[PDB]
Amino acid sequence: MTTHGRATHYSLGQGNTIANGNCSMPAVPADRMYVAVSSPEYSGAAACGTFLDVTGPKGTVRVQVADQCHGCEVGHLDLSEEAFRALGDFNAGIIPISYVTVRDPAGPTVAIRVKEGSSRWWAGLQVLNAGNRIDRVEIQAGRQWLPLTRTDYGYWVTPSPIQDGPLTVKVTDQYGRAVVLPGLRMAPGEIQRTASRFYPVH
Amino acid sequence: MTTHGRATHYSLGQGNTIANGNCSMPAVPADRMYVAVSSPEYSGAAACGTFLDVTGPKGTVRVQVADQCHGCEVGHLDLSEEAFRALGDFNAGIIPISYVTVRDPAGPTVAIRVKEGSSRWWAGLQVLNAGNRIDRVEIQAGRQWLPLTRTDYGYWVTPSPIQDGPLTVKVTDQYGRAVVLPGLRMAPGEIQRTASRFYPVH
Ligand SMILES: OC[C@H]1O[C@@H](O[C@H]2[C@H](O)[C@@H](O)[C@H](O[C@H]3[C@H](O)[C@@H](O)[C@H](O[C@H]4[C@H](O)[C@@H](O)[C@H](O[C@H]5[C@H](O)[C@@H](O)[C@H](O)O[C@@H]5CO)O[C@@H]4CO)O[C@@H]3CO)O[C@@H]2CO)[C@H](O)[C@@H](O)[C@@H]1O
Repeated sequence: MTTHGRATHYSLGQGNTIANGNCSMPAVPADRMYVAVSSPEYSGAAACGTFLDVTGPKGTVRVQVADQCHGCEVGHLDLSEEAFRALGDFNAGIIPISYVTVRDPAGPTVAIRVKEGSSRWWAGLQVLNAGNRIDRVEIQAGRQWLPLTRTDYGYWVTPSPIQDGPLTVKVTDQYGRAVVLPGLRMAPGEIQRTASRFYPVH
Repeated sequence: MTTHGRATHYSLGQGNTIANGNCSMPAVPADRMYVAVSSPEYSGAAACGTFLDVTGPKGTVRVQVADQCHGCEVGHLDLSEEAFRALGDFNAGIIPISYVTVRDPAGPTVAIRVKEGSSRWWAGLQVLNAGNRIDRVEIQAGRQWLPLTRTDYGYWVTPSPIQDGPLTVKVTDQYGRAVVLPGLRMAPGEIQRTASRFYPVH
């Protein structure tokens, strides 16, 4: 459904390679098109990684959900300065908008980043380029799949110690589509590439 | 007073420059002497940075509180492998210990690290080398002091956007001693070492 509301602007700045915004993105988007959303819409970070098509006075742009705006009511987006300028007059401070969450946004293959400080005792995993909301992230333990816990900062974490070796992870999106990612290394901070996608390229 | 209990062992491993343990230390101590403590002893990260003098079968060693052991009861320490080996037989798995928190531990001057991703809209500060528990961290805002919020991960964070310009931060410890740190820079990731100490060197 389309949400009708308003936008203000802010900036994460140029950022870093560790954690940008409440979603802890590996980078600020190169095009600087990102948005912080209300706490309900952030949904305990379940909205992290998703995209919104936002229409304002000047037209329509796409922004990555990057962050949480605690003071934004539902329907109020805190856009990047760049996204704001593309849609309206910067000095207006606030502009009327309408927006939708993009289904299957065009994107690269799924990637995985292990959190700094992770080990066999405790680890966080971040799922990059899923495109849509992720419902479950599980690590193989023999015949079973052990569920990781969704944090409110864009990672999924181990409830209990895991093995001292290669990791197989299954990620299931909100539409029930799953990818299985084998051979993942306990390599904190590194973005590990895969060949896997939730949906074909168009 | 003195706590009597038990120790097990675990490892943070080699570590990184971003966040080590739940206290998010800038580094695993060079001497690998650290400990994860029970949730009540962790006290919402208030124990972060403090030291324990731990007595076991082989003698006494000092460990830095670096981490939280959710599964530990009060009196149960999860020591680094190195600290464990210093106190007892590694393969025993569990050793009897007694311990106390060190008052005014010998150490360097106070340092401040601004969290990666910080800006004027939102920032986190980490206070390093206070030695004892910190009770308050405030940022100067004219004639007022704005209170930062203690997170459970070793930082203190802004409740609201702050002014621009040089930061002046006041840190007050559990004994009511305050240090004032002027000229601090919005420099995410950098350890900013200051001239201040809560107590003289001995
Ligand atoms: O068994 C425990 C286990 O702990 C390990 O240590 C972990 C700890 O478990 C994790 O919880 C902890 O997680 C923190 C991340 O490291 C940290 O980067 C992340 O930072 C967030 C912050 O939480 C969030 O509030 C902040 O929000 C702001 C946005 O950034 C701004 O842009 C916006 O304007 O305002 C919002 C606030 O309104 O975002 C930052 C990220 O950018 O917080 C996580 C905790 O909540 O990490 C520890 C280290 O990995 C320990 O290592 C294990 O040994 C131990 O077993």
